[PDB]
Amino acid sequence: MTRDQNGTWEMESNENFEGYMKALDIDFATRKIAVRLTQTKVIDQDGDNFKTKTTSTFRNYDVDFTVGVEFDEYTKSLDNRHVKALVTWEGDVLVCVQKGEKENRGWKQWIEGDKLYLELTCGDQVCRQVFKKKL
Ligand SMILES: CCCCC/C=C\C/C=C\CCCCCCCC(=O)OC(CO)CO
Repeated sequence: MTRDQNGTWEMESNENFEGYMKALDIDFATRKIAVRLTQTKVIDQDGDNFKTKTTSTFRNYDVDFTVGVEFDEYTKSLDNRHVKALVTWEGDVLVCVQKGEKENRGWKQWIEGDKLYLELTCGDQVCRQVFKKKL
């Protein structure tokens, strides 16, 4: 019973964000700034309805979805691609498949203890992020 991801979450680790960005074809100059940043994630969740904001000093990215309902996602100001996205529950893990021109693109997000874990995948690259809840 850990599906409730509501809150504001502050990044404490970001493993292989470089490789994930390179797999998305983010240019070197953009990666050079992006890899340095602490990200914050704000999740406003009402059951299966999610409104999410991921923020930093350099880029912000909002994505809203209902679990089980495919949607068009445009990764504006990130890699600027259009995908068909579907978020599902696997147990209490939120699983997103982003179908489009990059193979094996998606993410998984879940709560463990007082941490929010986010694993971002593109191709053969996995980025593992951990966030600590803000009080
Ligand atoms: C927004 C801050 C970025 C800081 C770096 C800036 C520029 C580097 C460009 C591209 C990298 C791709 C990043 C992908 C991040 C997706 C975040 C996402 O979709 O999370 C899901 C799960 O939480 C949303 O519900």
